[PDB]
Amino acid sequence: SPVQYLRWGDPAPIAAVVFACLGLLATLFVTVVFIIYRDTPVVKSSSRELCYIILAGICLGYLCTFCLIAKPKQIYCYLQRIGIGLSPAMSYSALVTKTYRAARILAMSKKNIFEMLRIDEGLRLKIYKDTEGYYTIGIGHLLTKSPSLNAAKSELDKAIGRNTNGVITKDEAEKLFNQDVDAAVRGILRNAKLKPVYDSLDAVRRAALINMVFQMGETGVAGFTNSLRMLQQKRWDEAAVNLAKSRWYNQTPNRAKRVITTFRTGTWDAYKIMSACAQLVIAFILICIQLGIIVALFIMEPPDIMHEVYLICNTTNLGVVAPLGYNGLLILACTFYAFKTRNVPANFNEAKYIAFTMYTTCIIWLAFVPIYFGSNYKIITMCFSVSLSATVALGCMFVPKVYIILAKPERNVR
Ligand SMILES: COc1cc(/N=N/c2ccccn2)ccc1NC(=O)c1ccccc1Cl
Ligand SMILES: CCCCCCCC/C=C\CCCCCCCC(=O)O
Ligand SMILES: CCCCCCCC/C=C\CCCCCCCC(=O)O
Ligand SMILES: CCCCCCCC/C=C\CCCCCCCC(=O)O
Ligand SMILES: CCCCCCCC/C=C\CCCCCCCC(=O)O
Ligand SMILES: CCCCCCCC/C=C\CCCCCCCC(=O)O
Repeated sequence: SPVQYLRWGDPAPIAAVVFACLGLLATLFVTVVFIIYRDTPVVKSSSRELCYIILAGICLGYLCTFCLIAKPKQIYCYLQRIGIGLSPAMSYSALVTKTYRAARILAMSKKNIFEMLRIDEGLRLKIYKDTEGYYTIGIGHLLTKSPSLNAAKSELDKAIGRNTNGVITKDEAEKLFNQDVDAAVRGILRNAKLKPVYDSLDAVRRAALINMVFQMGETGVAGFTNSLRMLQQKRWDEAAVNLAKSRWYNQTPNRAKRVITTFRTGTWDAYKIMSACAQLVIAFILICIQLGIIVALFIMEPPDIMHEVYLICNTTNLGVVAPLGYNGLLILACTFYAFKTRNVPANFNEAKYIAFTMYTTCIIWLAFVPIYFGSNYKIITMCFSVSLSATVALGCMFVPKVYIILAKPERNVR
């Protein structure tokens, strides 16, 4: 009984139970909120089905306390090794499926910009020089400012990952082009005249503004003071009429006509250019792998009470480390794709919170490796570790969304 330990001078069991109960309450509250407001754009724009999996893992993580702090029965040794190993696998397999799709969506997003500027600006598959005289390759990608051709080939090989001999491919020029876009977007957000327009435009019209920046530079695009303000006010037809009188349109009319048309329609018509049930199946597969790991250790090392509110079992290091390693790979893969997509603004900046969640999860799980093994109170540390990790996933990811649902119903709009 945790209450009796509290009376005897040990508040740790009663604390871990309160942590778990409050956590189940919150997880129940967040779940019902998402069910009720499932049709709203803050819940329907994401994977509602994967969130239920993520919430189940959080809930199940809080339930582990009731198998770590329980009465001595053999099934609770089975439920310990299930919950502690599977509850993270449930939350992070669905999360890695979610983040990986955002990375594929982000990569396919950058391909359109590349096909756009490939047609407008051009592309060389072997090393050349710009009008300054510095070595270049692809769509105007700078390699080195050194007069040595071998230096250009050296920095090119490091940039691609193979011995290119000064010759690349279309996909390897797309890779280098993605660096030049991020650079140009950084200058835009550092430019006070261009920043408010870029924030207002959709993804297609941001490509057209990046196109212009790639042609005239930041200071040059800043000259279109009136036309920029019309685009910010979403006055497309007027912005094209004004841009069609520019000196930019009369010097390069073929290119400018395509960029201007894209500003009007917000489509790619002027140029030549991941399922949902699959996410459930993939998330289900990644969870069965962890279940297989657990079941195999049930056979190699059957659960058994070692021998008291602390239920101590016979779980050996391999029974702890093997699911811990797989869970760590899920966390690392999550952190990788979440970091890669950390600036994706879709879904009310859903990706900004997911990235911050995985940063904390890494520090928590890495910190509790020396903490746990160097501890003589492993059951208590295991209780708080799971609950803490579960609270971070529930706090950083779902609380910002339940907030907008209940506190800001006016911002809940597509
Ligand atoms: C923070 O540590 C854990 C958290 C766990 N669930 N978190 C959850 C559960 C659900 C949702 C989100 N998050 C499970 C095992 C954990 N730890 C271990 O199994 C472990 C054992 C030995 C050494 C180190 C470690 Cl890190
Ligand atoms: C906003 C809602 C409040 C959220 C926190 C709620 C706090 C309630 C905490 C649990 C009660 C105190 C801890 C239980 C120990 C009781 C001791 C005993 O009964 O012998
Ligand atoms: C009652 C046992 C402990 C559970 C208490 C917490 C309740 C919430 C549990 C997990 C939520 C996961 C998803 C639940 C079903 C989603 C419904 C749906 O698919 O629309
Ligand atoms: C308001 C949030 C919840 C308030 C605290 C609820 C917890 C009450 C404390 C007593 C334990 C209740 C059941 C836990 C059983 C522990 C298993 C065991 O006794 O070995
Ligand atoms: C998305 C999956 C959600 C599952 C939540 C509940 C987890 C239950 C999973 C199966 C437990 C079966 C464990 C094996 C039982 C003993 C068999 C044996 O090893 O001899
Ligand atoms: C950033 C996420 C962290 C990834 C999971 C955390 C660590 C997973 C890696 C393997 C841990 C090494 C286990 C070594 C066990 C030591 C045996 C002992 O001390 O008794």
